[PDB]
Amino acid sequence: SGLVPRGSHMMEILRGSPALSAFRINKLLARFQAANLQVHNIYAEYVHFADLNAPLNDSEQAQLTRLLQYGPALSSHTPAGKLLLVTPRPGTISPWSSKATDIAHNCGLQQVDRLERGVAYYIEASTLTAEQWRQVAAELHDRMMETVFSSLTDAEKLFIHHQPAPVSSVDLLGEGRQALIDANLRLGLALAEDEIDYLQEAFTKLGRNPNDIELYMFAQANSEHCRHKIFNADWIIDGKPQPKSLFKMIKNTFETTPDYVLSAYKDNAAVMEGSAVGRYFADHNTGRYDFHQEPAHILMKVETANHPTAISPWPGAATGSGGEIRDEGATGRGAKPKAGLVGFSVSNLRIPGFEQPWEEDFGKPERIVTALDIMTEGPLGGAAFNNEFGRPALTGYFRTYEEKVNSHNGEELRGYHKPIMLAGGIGNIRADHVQKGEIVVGAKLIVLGGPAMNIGLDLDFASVQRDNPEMERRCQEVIDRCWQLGDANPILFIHDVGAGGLSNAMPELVSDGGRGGKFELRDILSDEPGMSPLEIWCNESQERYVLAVAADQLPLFDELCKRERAPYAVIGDATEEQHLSLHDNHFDNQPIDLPLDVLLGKTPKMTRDVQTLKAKGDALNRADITIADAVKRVLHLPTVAEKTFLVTIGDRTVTGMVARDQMVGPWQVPVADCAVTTASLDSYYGEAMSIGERAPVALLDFAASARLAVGEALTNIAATQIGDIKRIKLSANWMAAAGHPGEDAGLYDAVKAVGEELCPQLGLTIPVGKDSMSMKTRWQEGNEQREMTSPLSLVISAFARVEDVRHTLTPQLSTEDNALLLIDLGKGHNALGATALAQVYRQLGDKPADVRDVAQLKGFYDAMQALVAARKLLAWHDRSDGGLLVTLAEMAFAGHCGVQVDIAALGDDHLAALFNEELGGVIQVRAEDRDAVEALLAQYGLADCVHYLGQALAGDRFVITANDQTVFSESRTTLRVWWAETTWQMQRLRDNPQCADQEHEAKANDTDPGLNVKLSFDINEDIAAPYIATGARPKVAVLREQGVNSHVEMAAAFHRAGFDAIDVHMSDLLGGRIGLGNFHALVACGGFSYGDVLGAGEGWAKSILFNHRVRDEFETFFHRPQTLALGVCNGCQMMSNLRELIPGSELWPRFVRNHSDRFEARFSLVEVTQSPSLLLQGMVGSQMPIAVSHGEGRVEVRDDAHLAALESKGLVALRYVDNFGKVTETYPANPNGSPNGITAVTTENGRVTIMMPHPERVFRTVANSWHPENWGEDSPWMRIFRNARKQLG
Ligand SMILES: Nc1ncnc2c1ncn2[C@@H]1O[C@H](COP(=O)(O)OP(=O)(O)O)[C@@H](O)[C@H]1O
Ligand SMILES: [Mg+2]
Ligand SMILES: [Mg+2]
Ligand SMILES: [Mg+2]
Repeated sequence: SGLVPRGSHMMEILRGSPALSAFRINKLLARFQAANLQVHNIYAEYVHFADLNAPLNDSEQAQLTRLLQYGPALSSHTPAGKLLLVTPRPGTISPWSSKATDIAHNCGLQQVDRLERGVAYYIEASTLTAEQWRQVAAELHDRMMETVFSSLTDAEKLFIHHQPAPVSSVDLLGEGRQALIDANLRLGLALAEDEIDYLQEAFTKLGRNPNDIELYMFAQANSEHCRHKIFNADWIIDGKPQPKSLFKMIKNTFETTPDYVLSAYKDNAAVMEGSAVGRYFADHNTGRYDFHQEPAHILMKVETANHPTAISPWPGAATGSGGEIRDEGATGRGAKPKAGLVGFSVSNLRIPGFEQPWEEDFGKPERIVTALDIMTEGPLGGAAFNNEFGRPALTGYFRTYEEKVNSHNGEELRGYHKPIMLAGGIGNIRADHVQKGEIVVGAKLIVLGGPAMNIGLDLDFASVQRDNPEMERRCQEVIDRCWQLGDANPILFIHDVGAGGLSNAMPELVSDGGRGGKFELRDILSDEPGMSPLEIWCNESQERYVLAVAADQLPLFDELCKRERAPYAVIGDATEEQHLSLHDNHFDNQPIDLPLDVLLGKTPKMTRDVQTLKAKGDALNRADITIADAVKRVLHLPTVAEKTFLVTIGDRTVTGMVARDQMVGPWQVPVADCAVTTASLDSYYGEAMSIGERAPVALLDFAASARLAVGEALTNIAATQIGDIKRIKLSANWMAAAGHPGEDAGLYDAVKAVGEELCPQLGLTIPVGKDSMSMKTRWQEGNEQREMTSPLSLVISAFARVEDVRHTLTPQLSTEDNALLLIDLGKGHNALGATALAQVYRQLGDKPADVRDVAQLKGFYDAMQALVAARKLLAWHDRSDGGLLVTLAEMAFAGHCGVQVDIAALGDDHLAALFNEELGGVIQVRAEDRDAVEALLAQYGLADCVHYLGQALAGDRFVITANDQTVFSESRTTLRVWWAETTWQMQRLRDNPQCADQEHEAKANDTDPGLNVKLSFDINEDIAAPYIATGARPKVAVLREQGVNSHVEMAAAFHRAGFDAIDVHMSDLLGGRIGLGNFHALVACGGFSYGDVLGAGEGWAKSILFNHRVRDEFETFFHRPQTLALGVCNGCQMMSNLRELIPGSELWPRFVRNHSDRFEARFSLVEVTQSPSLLLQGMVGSQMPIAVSHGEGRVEVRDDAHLAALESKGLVALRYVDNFGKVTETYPANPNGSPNGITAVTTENGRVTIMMPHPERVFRTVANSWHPENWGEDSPWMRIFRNARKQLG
């Protein structure tokens, strides 16, 4: 390896492995050909750069070299052709770097100051000009994050030490107002004239020049983003002063319905009442996991990341989720995220070779990415955060819209060039932590989390975000430790770090407590020593929280952080005086010195004096429309179409509390209308999340669009067992182009429509929300000015306590004798304006849907709740995009059956009856219950809306009649494949196209029987019960490393089998607080230890191997004659890297990147095979589904000799099977490409078993996405843990 001087350090260059699989190489070559770049071949290798602060001895050097060996064993090639090295841009540090460096440090290599990675491309193209070489280089890197170099040694530029930049004053005293004008422009403060006035007067009064940092801080605190001027403005509309702000109209819903609300408008989440259940976690003193019976109340929040996602969509969406997760954990005095939701709105995809007939290219700003790039990289970013942090993503929306329409301001381009990127979720919180505590004078003021870097301050580099989810998981564990101390929780006050960085968050924190603060700049953790005080204080670096703790709790807080490996710094003290001081020990000066009332003082309230514009719609021109062609087009609208590309990329099982995910039934079809989690691992109480949104309707009727968003949230949630509608609480997220003609009045009318009218009438609170007020994009296209302006876009998220998660209905049709009933809350209006139908024929139409009758909407909800509780429904699916046609089609997909329905009672206009998007939906009931159900509906005033349609039938026919006429008839399989083509095409361009194609094609085989089970044992027989009945409970070491996230449910699985589950962190073993000699059983848990950097599980394993003491400890345990060990997912990966310590493991494979090249969150069919594994005794020959959630689960052997030997030794314990029951390598039945379906192996003695899937996530029947109806509480997988208990005796 290379090793050269690098300032006061030395940089080593270490060659890595091949970086690109053959499909990615072929895609690059095909792109060069399409651009007329004659490239003969391309080969890529990873290259690692280690900046060292002191030398490595031979043993250390071998360790570093070994740390940097990871990844799929693709064949090396001797470099040939022109080198183009792609790295992060100078002045940035990749998250890869942060994590790789942490691993080196935890392996004892303190001489490593920083590791960084690039990709060396070797391009053979003898014919190319210097300009064409620049186009080659452009294809190989992301201009917003990366640079291209011509030498490996050029990477020294990434590690240049810069001296701290000093504070700069702005010379108000020496130049007058012009100094502020100049600084406003130079620093991009975006200050209004009255803010310049305010600043001039404040600093004139103080008799000194403002520092840049003080002006920047002020400017971020007074931005529209941060201060919500529009939502607090006075209004005049059509010449009449209005009596309430938009914010006051939202709060009206709380004044009317305070019921069940614990916290609203006083934190960065709302809180509502949950249920008393067993909160499961490890005691501070014992380290033992136990149930704590108490209220688990429910917090909720929804954020957006719309501007950053237009610029750099991966980190935009990633930090959209990451920032919202911090909002959750900083609720109260600390709380715990539980599940997420995700939303996207973008312009037309225009997928190459799959262009749809409504799509027209209208151009876009050069500086933003395309709609397709947002939907490619954005979902991956959001999922990278949710997967690596560890929260399941269980509901969402995805809308495409881009059209030239005759809307409120006449004919113009309306769409989402600036996208909606929405991220939200629910969490749980203890009752005594909901209220923020007092900040005592003298409280210590702390930053918990990541380093600062210069983030948030080519073209828009300031909008390129950066995510490190594992850092935030580390912080969440500290927060967890704190709230888990109950009355001894040392957090007095916590707040997330977001917009404005420390410059907003710390002043907010002290101000919220009625205190001031004094801070020391040089106590803040920084990874960029060149940064100015402005950059340090104001940057928008991620994964940070601020909190206040009493001085006497610092030793406790320090112990908590050190055990989790969460960085923290004490950076100031709360003061009685309401002043803000920031001192700098390096420069011996005071960058900030301000009264808080100056700093947080307000310019006057805004007044918006505006006028109504109302579009007259145009009647839908039906010339080119037929029912058959409409069905085909609508199924091809991404808004309607199957969403799998957004769903399987994100974990849906972490925590073991997910009851209802998006995928429904044996055929795992993503049509669930809402998410449901259990409240704990010991209850059937739970929580539900749904979304309603209908932006295109706002192009015709602003208030109708907002009413439908509320209505649809309710219809999506309605077949979940909740009870009182007042239990349902809403987030309202308002996206608008404020100032665009007609939008401001429209916004006011829409907020009034829901806040003053519909939600109070229904009994719905809106206790949380946000606004994003610049939803438009302008650019120069020809000679012409162009603009793309969003509709007003309200997104409602609904959240509710659930009474019994077991009673949730889905769209999965039964074929027992049945009746299908439409509940048409449209009352026969059958509107077609602003529908999917209209959109797919390039039109807006005339009049949209709306809430037609408030009492009947409420009646619908209550009738559904009565039917759910009485168990009278077989299925439910609501009507939304694509109308009744799509509702029925999606039900037939989920039921893998046909329908025979007649629509003669829905009007003479069959098109309008089928494609209107009025509220309501289809219930399925048992035929014998039809009359009673209809009487029930009639009791709620719905008789007029209720219509018998027909029945679900076995087979493949989707038939719509009207008397004796066939209106539409098609193969259900044909429809289901058309509906899949969008996700097919997205998967195909994003992932391994062979996998995309296999997944797509399997949908066309109607004989697929779906997931099905065969059991070799009695699922209900607790073989551990006689042991448990003795009260003797063996310990299990529940092993976790930093970034592990699946340890709680693992503990709970062993607990149910009779173990005392002990939390054992790798820090515990390294510090002597735990020794494995005291245990007879050990389990290595799932997650993303070190973010999987350096190969999943490798940093964890090598941290053990390279500490001789801990290594010996593991080796001793494994060589004992009676010990048992299990490794699941990340723990399986980890243990596969410890073969040298594990007897009988010599034939084990490696686990590497899935063949799909994508994270796979699947509910996959496996079979238990004959092997020595003691943990699978009694289960051989069983077939049943299991939770899969991994990106590096593919079994990789050295050669066929190794595969054959492993197989002949008989050590394979689980294999993927297809639904026909055969061992398979076809995707996604086998989700990762593992040869012979292998996904678990054991040792020769059967005492150690490792597996990729997660039995601990699905030990509870209620947590199985699909399962046989007759199962009880226990799934088949409970047997693994019971086997471990019995084996111990
Ligand atoms: N952006 C997304 N991320 C994750 N899941 C999503 C996303 N968009 C849609 N889904 C899910 O895919 C399924 C279909 O979504 P959609 O047809 O928009 O729902 P609906 O029409 O019931 O409102 C639902 O289970 C939904 O939660
Ligand atoms: Mg839908
Ligand atoms: Mg729905
Ligand atoms: Mg929807």
